Order: sequence, then C-alpha cells, then structure tokens
Amino acid sequence: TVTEQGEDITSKKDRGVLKIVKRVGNGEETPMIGDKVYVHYKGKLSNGKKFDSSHDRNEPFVFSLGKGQVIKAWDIGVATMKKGEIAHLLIKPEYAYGSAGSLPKIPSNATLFFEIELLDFKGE
Ligand SMILES: COc1cc2cc(OC)c1OCC/C=C/CCOC(=O)[C@@H]1CCCCN1C(=O)[C@H]2C1CCCCC1
Repeated sequence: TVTEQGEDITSKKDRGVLKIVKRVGNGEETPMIGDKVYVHYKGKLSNGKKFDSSHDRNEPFVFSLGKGQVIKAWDIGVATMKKGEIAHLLIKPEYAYGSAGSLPKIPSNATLFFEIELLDFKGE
C-alpha cells in the first residue's frame, strides 16, 4: 500500500481528501446538506503526536452537515457516506486547518486521518 491511496472525493480533484470505505453501510441515501448527522470517530495527526476519539467522551459526535461546524473534509466526506458505513479519510491541510493551523491542538500545514462511523442522520 501507498500513503496517497483512496478515492479523491474533492470537487477540484486535487487529491486533498482521500477516502476508503472500510465497512459498507446500507440504504441508497447519503446525507443531504442540512442533516443532523451522528458519528463516532477516531482521529489523529499523521505525525502520530495527537489522537482524539468520540469514545473518549463516551458519546456520539453530532453536527449539522455542510454548515461548516467541522472541517471542509468532513462536510465533503460524510456527505458521501451511508448509514452504518465506516470510512477512512486522509486529509491535506487545505481541507482541515490550513497554514494557520489551530494551536495548540493542530500545527500549521497538518495532514489528518480519521476513521468515521456514520451512526445515523435525520433531516433538520
Ligand atoms: C481544533 O480543535 C479540535 C479538533 C479536534 C478535536 C477537538 O476536541 C475534542 C478539538 O477541540 C475542541 C472541538 C473543536 C473542534 C474543531 C472542529 O473539529 C473538526 O472539525 C474535526 C472533525 C470533528 C471531530 C474533531 N475534529 C478535529 O480536528 C479534532 C482533531 C484533534 C486532534 C487529532 C485530529 C483530530
């Protein structure tokens, strides 16, 4: 395997959000922009210095899709997912926290990885 593997799910096709489906979900419907989306996730910097999981809070992470409450890669990535799907996303800084980063959690120009389980989604 190669680091730059996965489907490029960016609109610009700049290989900045790469996705692999690890467990197939069900239903033909992905979430629409506006949906209240429920996930579990495990995230990290690619450099292995920080890890973050919804499981650390013992509760699902909830957010509204496409409202930019999360990084751009999540709005793009979760919109491709089906209920019950677990996916992996490798994210260049342009679809995460950019050259500014988000100190102290995220350094400048950081690449991020997430495993995301799409638990459920309901329309606003
Ligand atoms: C930059 O701030 C964080 C980033 C992440 C988790 C956080 O709290 C648990 C963070 O601090 C408090 C909540 C802030 C959320 C910022 C928005 O976060 C995000 O958009 C994405 C997707 C939703 C899960 C959280 N997340 C993050 O970038 C985490 C990172 C934490 C560090 C390892 C890489 C993930």
